Amino acid sequence: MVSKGEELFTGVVPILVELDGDVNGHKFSVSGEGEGDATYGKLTLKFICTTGKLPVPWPTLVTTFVQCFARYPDHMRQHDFFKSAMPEGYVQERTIFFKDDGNYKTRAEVKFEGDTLVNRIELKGIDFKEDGNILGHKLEYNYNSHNVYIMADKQKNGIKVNFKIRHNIEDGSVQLADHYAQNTPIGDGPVLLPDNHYLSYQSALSKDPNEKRDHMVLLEFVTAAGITELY
Ligand SMILES: [Cl-]
Ligand SMILES: [Cl-]
Repeated sequence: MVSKGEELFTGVVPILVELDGDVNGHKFSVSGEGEGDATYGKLTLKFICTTGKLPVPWPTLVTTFVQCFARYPDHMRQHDFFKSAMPEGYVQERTIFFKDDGNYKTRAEVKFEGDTLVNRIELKGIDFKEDGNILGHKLEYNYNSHNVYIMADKQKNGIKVNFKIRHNIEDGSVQLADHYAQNTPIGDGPVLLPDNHYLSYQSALSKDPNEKRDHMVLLEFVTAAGITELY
């Protein structure tokens, strides 16, 4: 049978993203809107920096900006924590270590508000180099494909997640961003605690030719894998 959480994602769902950030005292806010289609693992989102110029590169916020939209194969449904926590939602905590630079700490609440799936984020960054790749805006406006590794954390009734992002630097090098995370339900009811598996991501960044505010357009596909003799 289709679970209550699964049922919420059977069609296209509107998304709202709201972020308040402070990186080395540079304060900023971002709003985002679009839609998720979990059946295809598809996100289409547009973000606006509502406070003026974004003081970090847009690519460094991609991972922060709704894993409930991952496409979980039928055979992996019992491993989809994110949908199982809905509609009450889950809290995602991350630390993102930029190699040879500062770190972000993020707290996101992911839940439904009516028919809208909301991703509400606080981000705090410290210890950045004011002339490094982040505060010096030396990252290319592009994005590589990565895997995100998920394991259960039974003690916390949630999951632990880790992955490495490689951001291309304008000189042909790479800026590593090591991510460590925890996701835990907001409500008190049962959730799906998964076996070890991963999510496979691909992301494309673009611009809206009619948009004059500092912004990012994101197309992202996300598919669960790693658990698989019928043939
Ligand atoms: Cl940028
Ligand atoms: Cl995560």
